Amino acid sequence: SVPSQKTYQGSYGFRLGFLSVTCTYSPALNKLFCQLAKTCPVQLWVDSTPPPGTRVRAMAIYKQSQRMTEVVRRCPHHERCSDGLAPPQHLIRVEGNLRAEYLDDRNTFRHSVVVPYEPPEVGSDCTTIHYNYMCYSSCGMNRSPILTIITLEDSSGNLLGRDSFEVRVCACPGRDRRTEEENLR
Ligand SMILES: [Zn+2]
Repeated sequence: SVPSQKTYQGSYGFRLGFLSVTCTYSPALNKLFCQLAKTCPVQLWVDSTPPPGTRVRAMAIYKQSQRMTEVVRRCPHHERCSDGLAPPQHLIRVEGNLRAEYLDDRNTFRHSVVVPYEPPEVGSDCTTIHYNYMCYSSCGMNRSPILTIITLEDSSGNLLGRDSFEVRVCACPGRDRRTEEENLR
């Protein structure tokens, strides 16, 4: 099957916000450009605070319809390049969170990383999670565009909110964003 990518703010008004160049986001393209394994700050914005026990899941899928049913995973080379937490096959790793869970779906084999939802920190109206992408789009992905889907869920896995963004992991993010944005125009 294919995970839904439909935007859903839900009851809590959930949506994402974003911040040489290691990571840069294009609102026009709803696309994040980042370097391999570097810190990617993704902000969680809500209108009302979800309950304790709420969880935040990140999962990658292929954007192109002809490859949507495929599981996004690291190429063989990058499975060997680690924190000893993220399974080597996982594309998305969370940095700086002691409670990251790395999961593999029983039936779909899709990977995801989950962390507990935390209310915004002082000096901020949002919660920031630091993600790292462990394989280049050109590797595996082999130049195919991927989407990262972030879902806000309750403790039993029920959907509370969903948002998503395209991602390109590349050596020169700033330059590639510029290229794709200029092309858009
Ligand atoms: Zn790779």
